[PDB]
Amino acid sequence: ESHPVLEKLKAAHSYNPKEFEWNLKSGRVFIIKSYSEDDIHRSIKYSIWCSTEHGNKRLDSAFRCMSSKGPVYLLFSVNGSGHFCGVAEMKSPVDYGKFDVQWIFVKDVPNNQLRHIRLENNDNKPVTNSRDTQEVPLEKAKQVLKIISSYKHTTSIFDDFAHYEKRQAVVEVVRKERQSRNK
Repeated sequence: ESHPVLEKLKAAHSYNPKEFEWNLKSGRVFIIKSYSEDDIHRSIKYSIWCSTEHGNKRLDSAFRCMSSKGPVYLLFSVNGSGHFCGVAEMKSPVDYGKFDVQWIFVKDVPNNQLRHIRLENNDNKPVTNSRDTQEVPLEKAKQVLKIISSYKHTTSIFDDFAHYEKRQAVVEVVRKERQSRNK
């Protein structure tokens, strides 16, 4: 049994494209650390993301600087998870906060596949030990994207899609009822 929201998304978008250009001619690449799976699920279904105030300012500045001269890619991981869960392209500046994204890869890549890549601009720490909106230098970003694109993943957040749908629905009714008790 597959969920109609997920079937619509898969039919409208070409997730995990088998031809993806990891050897970028230009572009900038950033880490996104999400607070929960629920935020990832919402972002995939609505093509939207929101960082902190400072994170939003950093990403806004990077997107405007790129001036349509190359892509801004975002590599997503939930705090404490032990894997990356996907890759989206930033598609608009920040609107005050939120900005448009286009999800491209939706797949789990364990950290042990990526920890050998270290970021010279962050004390040579592994890319898997990054904070939200940490920037990845272009050549290391190429190696990360090559690994993510190629990885033969066994699972992804889509495998729990119906679960996240039901969670969202129940949260809404609970909040509405709570407001109802407060008027």
